[PDB]
Amino acid sequence: DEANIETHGMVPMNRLTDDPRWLPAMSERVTRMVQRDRNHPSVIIWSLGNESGHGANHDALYRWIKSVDPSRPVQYEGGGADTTATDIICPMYARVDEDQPFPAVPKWSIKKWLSLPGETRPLILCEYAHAMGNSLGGFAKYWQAFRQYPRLQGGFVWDWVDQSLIKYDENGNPWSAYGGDFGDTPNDRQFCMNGLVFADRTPH
Amino acid sequence: RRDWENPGVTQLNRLAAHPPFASWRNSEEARTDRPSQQLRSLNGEWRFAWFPAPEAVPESWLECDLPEADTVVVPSNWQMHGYDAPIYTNVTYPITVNPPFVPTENPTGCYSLTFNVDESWLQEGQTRIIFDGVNSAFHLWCNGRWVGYGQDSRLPSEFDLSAFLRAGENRLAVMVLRWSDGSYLEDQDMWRM
Amino acid sequence: RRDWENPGVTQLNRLAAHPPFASWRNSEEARTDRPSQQLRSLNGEWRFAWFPAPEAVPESWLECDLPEADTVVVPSNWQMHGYDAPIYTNVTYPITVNPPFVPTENPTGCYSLTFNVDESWLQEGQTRIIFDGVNSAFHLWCNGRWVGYGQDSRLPSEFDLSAFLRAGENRLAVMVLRWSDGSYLEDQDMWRMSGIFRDVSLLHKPTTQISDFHVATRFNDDFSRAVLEAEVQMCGELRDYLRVTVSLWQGETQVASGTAPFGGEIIDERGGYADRVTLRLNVENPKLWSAEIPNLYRAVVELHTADGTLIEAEACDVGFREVRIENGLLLLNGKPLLIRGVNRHEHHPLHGQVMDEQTMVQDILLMKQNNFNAVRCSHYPNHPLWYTLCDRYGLYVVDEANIETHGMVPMNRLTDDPRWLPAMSERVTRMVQRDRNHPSVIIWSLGNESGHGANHDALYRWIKSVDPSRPVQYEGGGADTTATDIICPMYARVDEDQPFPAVPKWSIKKWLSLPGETRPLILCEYAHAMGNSLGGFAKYWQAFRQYPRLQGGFVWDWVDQSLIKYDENGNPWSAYGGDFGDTPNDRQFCMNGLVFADRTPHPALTEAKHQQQFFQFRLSGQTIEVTSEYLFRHSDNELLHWMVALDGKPLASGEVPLDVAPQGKQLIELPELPQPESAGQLWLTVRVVQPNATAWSEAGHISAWQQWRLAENLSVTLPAASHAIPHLTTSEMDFCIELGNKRWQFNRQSGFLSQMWIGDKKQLLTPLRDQFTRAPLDNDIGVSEATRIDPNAWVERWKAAGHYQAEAALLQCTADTLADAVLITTAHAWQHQGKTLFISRKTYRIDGSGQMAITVDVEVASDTPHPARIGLNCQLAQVAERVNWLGLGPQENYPDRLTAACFDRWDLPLSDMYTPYVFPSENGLRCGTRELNYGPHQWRGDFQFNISRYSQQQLMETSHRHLLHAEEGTWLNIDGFHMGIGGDDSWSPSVSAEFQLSAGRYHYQLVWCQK
Ligand SMILES: O=C1O[C@H](CO)[C@H](O)[C@H](O)[C@H]1O
Ligand SMILES: O=C1O[C@H](CO)[C@H](O)[C@H](O)[C@H]1O
Ligand SMILES: [Mg+2]
Ligand SMILES: [Mg+2]
Ligand SMILES: [Mg+2]
Ligand SMILES: [Mg+2]
Ligand SMILES: [Mg+2]
Ligand SMILES: [Mg+2]
Ligand code: NA
Ligand code: NA
Ligand code: NA
Ligand code: NA
Ligand code: NA
Ligand code: NA
Repeated sequence: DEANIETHGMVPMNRLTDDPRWLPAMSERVTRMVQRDRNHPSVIIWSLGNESGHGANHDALYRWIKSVDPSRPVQYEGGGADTTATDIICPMYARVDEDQPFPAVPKWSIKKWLSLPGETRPLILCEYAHAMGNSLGGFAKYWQAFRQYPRLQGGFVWDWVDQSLIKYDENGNPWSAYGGDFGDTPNDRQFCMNGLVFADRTPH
Repeated sequence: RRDWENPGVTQLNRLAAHPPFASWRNSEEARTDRPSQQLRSLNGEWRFAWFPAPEAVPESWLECDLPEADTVVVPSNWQMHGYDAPIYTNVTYPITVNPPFVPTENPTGCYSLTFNVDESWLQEGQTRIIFDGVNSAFHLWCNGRWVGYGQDSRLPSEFDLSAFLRAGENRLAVMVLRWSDGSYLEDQDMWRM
Repeated sequence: RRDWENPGVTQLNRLAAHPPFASWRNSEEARTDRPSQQLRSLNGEWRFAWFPAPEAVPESWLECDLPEADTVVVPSNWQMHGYDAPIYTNVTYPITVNPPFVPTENPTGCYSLTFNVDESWLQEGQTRIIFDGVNSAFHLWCNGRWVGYGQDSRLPSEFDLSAFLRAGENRLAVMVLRWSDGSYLEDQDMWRMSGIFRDVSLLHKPTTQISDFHVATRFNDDFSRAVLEAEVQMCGELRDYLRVTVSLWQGETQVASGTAPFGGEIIDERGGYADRVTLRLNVENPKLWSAEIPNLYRAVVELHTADGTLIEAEACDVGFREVRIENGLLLLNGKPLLIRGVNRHEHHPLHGQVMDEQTMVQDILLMKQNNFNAVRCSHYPNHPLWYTLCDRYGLYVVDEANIETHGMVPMNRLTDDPRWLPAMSERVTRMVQRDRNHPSVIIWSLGNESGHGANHDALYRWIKSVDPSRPVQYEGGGADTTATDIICPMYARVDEDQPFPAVPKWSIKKWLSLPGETRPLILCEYAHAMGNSLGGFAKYWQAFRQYPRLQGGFVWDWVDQSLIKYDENGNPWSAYGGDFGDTPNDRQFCMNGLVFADRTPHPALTEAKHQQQFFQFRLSGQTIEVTSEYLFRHSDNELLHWMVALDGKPLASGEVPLDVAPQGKQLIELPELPQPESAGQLWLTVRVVQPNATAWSEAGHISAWQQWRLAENLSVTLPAASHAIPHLTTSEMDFCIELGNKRWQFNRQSGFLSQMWIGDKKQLLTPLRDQFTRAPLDNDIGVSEATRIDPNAWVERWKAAGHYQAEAALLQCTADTLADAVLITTAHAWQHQGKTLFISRKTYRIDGSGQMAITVDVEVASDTPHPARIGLNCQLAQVAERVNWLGLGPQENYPDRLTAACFDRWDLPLSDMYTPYVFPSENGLRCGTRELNYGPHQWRGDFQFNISRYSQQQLMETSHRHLLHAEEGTWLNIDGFHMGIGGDDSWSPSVSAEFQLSAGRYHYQLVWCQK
C-alpha cells in the first residue's frame, strides 16, 4: 500500500521532500493512508510513495509508521533504493548481472547489491521487466536469480495494464489512443502503455 | 483565500481518517458483512457544469442548479465525458513548475445533487458525507452554506453535515479544482484527469 | 476565518526560517560583527490598545491610530503595563481544555507603528519585517493592507513587505491574540503573558541573496585536523557568474578560504541543487571550543560575482567542537562531559518575559562564577542574543522546542495525534533552522511534559537526519523512550526508586544498568530549589563523579518567577501566583530558583557552587592532593591558598601556585605547622583563587574550597573554683536563684525558666521552652498545585499528629542546693488528644561562676511522625546589632545542605541571619555551632541555631515576606537536632532517612553565660 506522493518532475527530485514546509502535506498522505488501511491483512508492506528523491520528510515518515504500526515493514525506493528510509532494498530496473553505476543513485546488479559491505537487507524490486510493447526479454534471468539467492525475494513487474484510452473514428469505430491523441501537449506518447495486458484485459 | 495554492492548507473542517465503517445497528448484519441502513450511496446522476477557472463560477450556483448544467454519472472523471482533455505526461509536470501556485486557467467542475434524509437522521446522530476520491482538491457547500475543503486525490475526505441538514430537499454543491498545490505531490507517470 | 482556532493553520505568508542574517554589504563589517545598515531596529515607542476579543476591534484601526490608544514601549508584555493580569498556573491550562478552541473573550492587543523607510530600500531588493516573539498568535497589516499571520510565541516570524511599503512614512497594524490553538502547545509552568515581547526589526536583502547557510566542523582522530564545511543556498537570479566565498578568521588573521560557483553535487536521478554550493576548508590544529575555553573563529560568507562584486555578506562565530555519544558516554572533543547545569526561564521581575542584554549578561556571569557550565532553555527557544552570549562566554546549551502539553489527559493526547504533527513539526524544524550554527548548542530537545507520542519519534528522526552533529533528547513518556539519545529524567533520586506505573523514576544509578540499557544519563531537571531547599545536593554530585555514565544534570531552576507589585505607599514587593487576581493559580510554585528575581542569591547557590567545583582535594598528613576536573585547560589562572586556624584563631597560612593538567593531579606538601598545646580543634582550609580577572570573573575570585579537621586537643583544664555560691529562694510559684548581679527565675507551675536578670535588666520576653516544630518550608508542604493537598506530606503528618498544637504537661520540677551550685530538675510531657508525643527531661545547673549548664534528654514516641527539630526557644529582650558565632557559616546551612559552609569564627549583622525567602518559612539556621554570642549572652555546646526578629509562629502564619513585622526583642531557636530540608522534589516527602530525627532518644547540652 503506497502513499499518494510523487514529485518526479522536481529538480533535483527531493526538492520538496527534503523541505520541512512540505512535511505537513506529505505527512497526511502517509498517516491517513495508514489510518484507513491498517486492519487489512492483505497489506504486508507500507510504501512512502514514488520517485520523490530522498528527503528528511521521508525519514520522519518512515519513523512515524514504524512507531505506530510495527507489524509491517516500510519501503521506499527513492534516492538510491537502499536509503535509511527503507527496510527493503527495493530498486526499480536494476539488472540481474549488469551494474548501471549512475552517480549518486547507482543501480547495481541485484546479486551484487545484496552483498555490498555492511548490507544485510532483503531485496525486492519495486519495479522490473518493463513490459512496454514487444517486451519481457530476459524475464527468465530474473527468476533464475530469485530462486538461487535467498535474499533475492522477487519483484513487481511494470506493469499490469496498458493505459490506453478509447477514441472513435468518423464512423464510430473505437480505437486505442495514447498521449497526444487528445490534443494534449506536451505529452509522452505511447509511454503510458507498458502492460502485460491490453486495456480491455486481453493478454499480450 | 486560494486555499488551493497553499501547501499549508490541505483541508478545512475535514473529519479524522479511520478504517471502513458502516455504523451497523445489528450485530449479526455486521458479522455477515451485509448492508447497513446507516450507510447510503449517493452514486448516480448528478448535475455538472464546467468552467475555465474558479473565478468563473457564478455565486448563484450555490443556491440553485444552473440551467446550463448537464446531468452526468458520478463517479466519473470529467475528461471522460469530453468536457476537457486528459493529458498524458510522464516526468514533466502538466503545469508550470512554480510551487505552490497553479495556473489561473484552472478547469473547474461544478457538481451538485439534490437529496434528502430519513427523518430519524434529522432527529439525532451524526450524518457525514464521504468522498472516496476527488481529484485534485475541492470546496463543499450544503443548502448554500459552506462546509469545508479537501486535498489528496486518492484518500477519502469526510465532512460532518449534521448541522446543515434540513427537512425535505437538500442541495450539495461541490467545487472541484483540476489543479492545486496537491498536484505538486501527484506527478505519477499516468493520464492527468 | 478564525485561524487562531485551527492547528492546521500556524502561519500565512510567513517566510522560511534561517540563521541570523544582517545582509552586510561590506565584508569587513560582517567580519567584525559591526552593525549593518541593512538591518534596522523597529523597537521603541509604539501605540497600543487593548480589546477583550478580536471582534471588538474597529475597522478604522487598520487605517488609522485610535485616539484612545496609548504609547507604550515595545517589546513588552502587555500584562506588565497593567492592561490585564498575568496568570500563574502550573499544569492546568489557563483556558478551558477543548482543542482546538479558545474562549470567546480573548484579550487582543492592538499594536501599531508609523515609521519611515528610505526610498533606497524600495528602489531595489527586498524589505522584510521580523517579529522575534509575539505571544500567542497574530495578524499583520501594512499601510491598511493584510500581510500575514503567525503562531509559536518563541521564534521569529518574518514577512516580505516589499510590495506594501512606500517612500517615507509607513504604518504597521499588529493584532495580537492572547489565546490561540498555539496555546495548547504552550503549557509551560510559568506566568501566562502576551504581546510583542521580543525585538522587531526591518531587514533589507538583495534580490539575489544568501537564503540559508549551515556550518559544520569534522575532525580527525586526535583533533589535530578539521574540515570546516559550509553549505550555502541562494534565492533569486541564478547565473553562471555567481560565486560564494567563505573565509575563516582567527582574530584579524584569515586562516582559510574557499571560493566556488553554485551547483551542488548530483544527488538523484534529476540532478543536484543548482542553487546550492558546499565549500570545504581545511584547518590544521584548530583551537577547539568548549565551555572551559570558548575559542571561536569567524566565518564570513560572501555572495558575489566572479569578477569581484560583493552582492551581500552573512557571517557567524564558529566554535570547532564535536559532540558525540560513544560507548554510552556523551563526549565533547573526545572527552566525557560532566554537566554542571541549570534550567533557565527568560524572566524579569519588572519586564516580565522581555529579555535584555544586561540581564542575560548578568545571569551568565553569576552562572559561571558559581561553577555552572551548562544551561537548558526551559522550555522554548530563547531570545537570539542568548546563544551569541553562550557562544562567546562559554556555556553548553540544550536548545528546546516550544512544545509543552502538560495539562492534557493523558499527557500525550495531542503529541500522539497526527493532526497535531504539522503544528509540532514547525516548532522543532524552525528552531533547528535558526540555531544550528551556534557552537554553544550541543543537544536538541523536543519540548517538555508532552507525554511520548508518535509525533515525537518522527521529529526525533527528522533532526537526526538534517543535523547529525548533536544528540537529541526528550524526557516525556518515561525519560528513556525511543525518542531520546540520553536518559534524561526529572527528579529521579540518587538511590531511592519511585516506581510509578508506566513512567517510573528509578534511582539514577540503577537506571543506567537496566537490562539492555546503554545510554548516558543526564537529568533534565533535579534538585528542585524552591525556597529553603537543595537538601541532598551533595548526594547527587558524589554519584555523578563516581559513575562515568552519570554525566550530570540541570538544576530546577535559576531564578524565581516573582513579579514586582507596589503597596499603598508605592513600595515594591515580590508577588507570586494569585497576586494579580489571577485564578485559578498555583501560588508560590512559580518561585523555584537559586537566585531571587533581582538576581540576589539564595543561600542554596553557594552549595551548588561548592559541589560543582572543578578541583577536588584529598589530604594525607602533610600532603594535599589537588585533582583537576577540567577536560581541556591547564590551571593557568589559579593559586591555592591555605590557612590553619585553632578554633578560628589563625595560626599559619600560605599560597602555592597551582599547575595541574586537565584531569591531572598535583601534590602539595604543607610546611611544619603549629603544635599549640592550647585546647581546641585545628582546621585546615584551602581555597583556589584566580589571580587574574577574566571575561566572567574578577581578580581574586574564589572558585573552589575545602576544609579538613587536623589535630584536636581536647580540654582537660579544670576551671578555677569560685569565690561564690548561688542562693536559692523558694515560694509556691517560683524557684529563684541569685548570684551577684545575676538572677534566674524558674516557674513552678510551668516548669520553665521564665526570667533572668543581668544586673537589674530583664533578659527574656518569653520563657525558655522546648520546641519540636518549624514553620514548614515549601518542601515540608509539598504542593505543586495549589483545599487539596497531600496527607503524606510532612506538614500534614505533623499537623495531624498534633505537633503544632501539643501542650506541655509538667511532670516534675525540683530545686536542690549543691556544694557550689543550685540545681533545678524538670520533666514535661507533650500530648495530643490523649497521646504523649514527646517527653523532655532537663537539669539546669547554676554555679558560683554565674554559668548555667542546661542538660536536655528527650523521648519521642516511635509511632509519631519524626519531628522537625528537637530544641529550645525563647524571645530575648535584647536587640543586638551583631551575631558572632564559632561554627559553620557564614550563610544559612542545614543538615542536608551544609557542605559548602566552613567552620570558623563568623560575625555578621543581625539581619544577615534571616533569609528573606518570598514565601516565609523556617530559615537562617547555622549548624555545627560551638559558641554563640549575642548582646551580653554567650551559649556553648554543639548545636544548630537561628536568630531573628520573627517568631516561627509568625513565619508560619504569613504568606509573603513583605508582610512580616519585626517583633519586640529577638527570637532565638537553639537546637540540639534539626531535620533535613529535602528538595529532590518539592511535591512529595523528600528528606532522606538519614536526615530524619528517628533515634527515639535525643541528648543535648548547652551552657548559658554572660559576657
Ligand atoms: O520509474 C518508473 O517507471 C515506469 C516507466 O514506465 C513508470 O513511470 C513508473 O511509474 C515509475 O516509477
Ligand atoms: O517537571 C517540572 O518541574 C518544574 C517544577 O517547578 C517545572 O514545572 C518544570 O517546568 C517541569 O518540567
Ligand atoms: Mg492547499
Ligand atoms: Mg515517475
Ligand atoms: Mg491556528
Ligand atoms: Mg576578499
Ligand atoms: Mg538605484
Ligand atoms: Mg509542566
Ligand atoms: Na530468493
Ligand atoms: Na510509463
Ligand atoms: Na560521571
Ligand atoms: Na514551578
Ligand atoms: Na596556576
Ligand atoms: Na509562611
